Amino acid sequence: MKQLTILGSTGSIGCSTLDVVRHNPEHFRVVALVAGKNVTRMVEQCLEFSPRYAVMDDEASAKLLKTMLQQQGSRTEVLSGQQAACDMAALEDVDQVMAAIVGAAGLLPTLAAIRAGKTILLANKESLVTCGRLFMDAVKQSKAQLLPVDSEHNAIFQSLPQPIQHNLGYADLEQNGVVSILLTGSGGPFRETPLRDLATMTPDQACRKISVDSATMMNKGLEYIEARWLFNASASQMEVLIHPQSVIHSMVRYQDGSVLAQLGEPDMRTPIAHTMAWPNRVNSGVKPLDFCKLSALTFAAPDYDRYPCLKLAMEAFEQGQAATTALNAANEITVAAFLAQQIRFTDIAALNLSVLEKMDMREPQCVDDVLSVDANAREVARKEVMRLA
Amino acid sequence: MKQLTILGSTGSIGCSTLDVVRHNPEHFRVVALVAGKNVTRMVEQCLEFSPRYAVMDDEASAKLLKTMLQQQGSRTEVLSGQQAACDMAALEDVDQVMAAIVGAAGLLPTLAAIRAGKTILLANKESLVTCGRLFMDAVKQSKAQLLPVDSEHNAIFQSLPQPIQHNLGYADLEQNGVVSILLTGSGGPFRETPLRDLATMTPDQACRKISVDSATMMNKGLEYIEARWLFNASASQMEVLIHPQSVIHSMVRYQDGSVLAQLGEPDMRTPIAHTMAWPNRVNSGVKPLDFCKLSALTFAAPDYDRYPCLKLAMEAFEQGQAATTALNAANEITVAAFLAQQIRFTDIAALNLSVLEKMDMREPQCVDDVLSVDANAREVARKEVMRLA
Repeated sequence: MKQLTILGSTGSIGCSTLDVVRHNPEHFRVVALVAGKNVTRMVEQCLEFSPRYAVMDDEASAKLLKTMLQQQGSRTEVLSGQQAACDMAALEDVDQVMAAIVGAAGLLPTLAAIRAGKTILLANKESLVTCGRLFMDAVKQSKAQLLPVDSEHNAIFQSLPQPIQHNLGYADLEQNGVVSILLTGSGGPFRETPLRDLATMTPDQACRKISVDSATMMNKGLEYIEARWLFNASASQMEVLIHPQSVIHSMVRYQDGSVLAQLGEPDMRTPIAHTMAWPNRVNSGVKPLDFCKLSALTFAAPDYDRYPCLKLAMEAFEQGQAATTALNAANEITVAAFLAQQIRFTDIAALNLSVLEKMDMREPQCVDDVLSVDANAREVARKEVMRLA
Repeated sequence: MKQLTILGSTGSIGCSTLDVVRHNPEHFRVVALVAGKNVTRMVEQCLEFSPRYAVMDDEASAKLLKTMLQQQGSRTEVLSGQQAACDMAALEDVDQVMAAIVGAAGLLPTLAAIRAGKTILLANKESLVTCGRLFMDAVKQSKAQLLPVDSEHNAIFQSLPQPIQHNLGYADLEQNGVVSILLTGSGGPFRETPLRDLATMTPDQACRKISVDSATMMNKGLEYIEARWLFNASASQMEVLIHPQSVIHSMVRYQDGSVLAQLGEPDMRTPIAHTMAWPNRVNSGVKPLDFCKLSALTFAAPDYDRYPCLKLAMEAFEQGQAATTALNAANEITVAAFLAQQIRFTDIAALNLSVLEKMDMREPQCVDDVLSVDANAREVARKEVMRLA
């Protein structure tokens, strides 16, 4: 009977998890829930699963919720603030912790779950891009079990050998017959748009923020950074590959030539159920992949001239977490600029490049250091945007 | 240091195995070689790996070998006959046994390696088609580790979860989150030939025997029977899927929706190196899969009207090992008739059907019972071919 704490229970990943806990009440139980300001959906969840605790971003949302729960007669104790969350991630009787809260708001709570040696269902890939060294070091000491929920990373994990799975982040690929890890990506919507046509591409053509990252492939570059930390992989053990149909979520290449891959519907309940029942399986309610109703599957090598963000990310890794933390921040600024129609589509990569170019510093050593680089990065970015508008 | 006995060392798999032992002399050592009448290649292998023993089918070949080894001054002791083969398979200090001797000649040698609790690299699929029950029962008792080498079964094995890999044949798919096994096949050369045209197809159009089994898909049907035994799979946990390019060797479907598959080049050294190194890996010298130099990957369900042999094999499974053993025997006769231009391509499935229909009996209970049905089946078959020629 696995008892958990969900960090970010109101967003989509948070609800999908609850979907799995719903149809598998014999395997899971929710002890605590942590959300931001959506008191509404929280009450709903506090009434269904009735955990022991519930945490909100502030006292306002907490007082409001507390009251609504009073009316329904929910025994659920309500708390608020960042510390509360971390205390929920570290709860003594909690087995697994779904880290679904993204952004800086998720760092401490996730790190706390790690330092307590809990099984971590990592649904906030972001963190490894900024706190890669810290988190991975903290895993080593506490021996916490990281379990990537992200679709591509969930697939790489399902394709790795057992001894590497039970010692994620601090295991030798090489020594276990792993030659390299194959990170796959659709290639974005401008995959075939002739080069001298990217500058004219508009937001409507790229169709929220991820779409853009998919278009520039900054998204794959970030997953590139996350992978190297998560699986302790060198640049020579990584492969980025374009796969448009996206049936194959990602693959792993072995010494004897075998390649292992994970396929399935795009539904997030599959990779979410996988990590929750590991090393076993449960029903996620996801539709069985129909191999007869699929687009032919194809592959192609990414072109750096078409995807400058991939190169930048790969270079930023060799430059340190200061560079990755800054590459991430700046990107959120330029992308946003692109959507508000303040820069050309092609300026995303150019401005993300400048920020880094014009940014000296030193490797962080803790969350606060990371937040500091993030702050400067955005600044230098906002300033760069203006320099073009 | 793994020491092995290779059964059928002169054929293709035999040489491929030796290729893997050759470039991994720190992991593998050959203790005994067993071949048929190819003295020539046997001598060459005995001089390279210099095993302790060497067995040949008869004394004539053994005498000639004993002599040629003398000249080169080979310490290799030469033996003859089937019993010797079995003694080599059960050799006390032998860790793995490559069962690569196909046909009836391989049953006892393999069975002997099994009764001794050896790790068995099963390279002759016929076994499970005729002696499925016996072999799998023997595995339970002696706790022998079966490790399928056949490309497709090897693919399924790498895609299964660890607790099932270490208890093959006697593990519950269901209890381990496995929904079903996806057996893949090219679909043959007549995959797209209109139905009313299969009767006119010739041996040249089908391009040895496997080509034909591939064309009629009897080959997948046999692999279907082998899978059910090897993985303790029911009819509802099986899926036959056509995949023309054959990059995906075979897959496995899980409860949470995930599908794991193995992909690679058609080179047998990959699956052979896999089994030999399991649960670890080694280099096999096989070229790394180049995802950028592949044909689009497609899938389609098999149509029983185009591939009658598939249905027959599935039906023959529910009828018993007498029927699978008979189906296998009859098929070798008819296919041979087809090549010799005695029957239409379309008479393969027709005569294979007739035989089983005109054949009553009872489930075997030992290698001798199986050999008996195999003998009758052939006969009832040779007689059917004649009825048409």
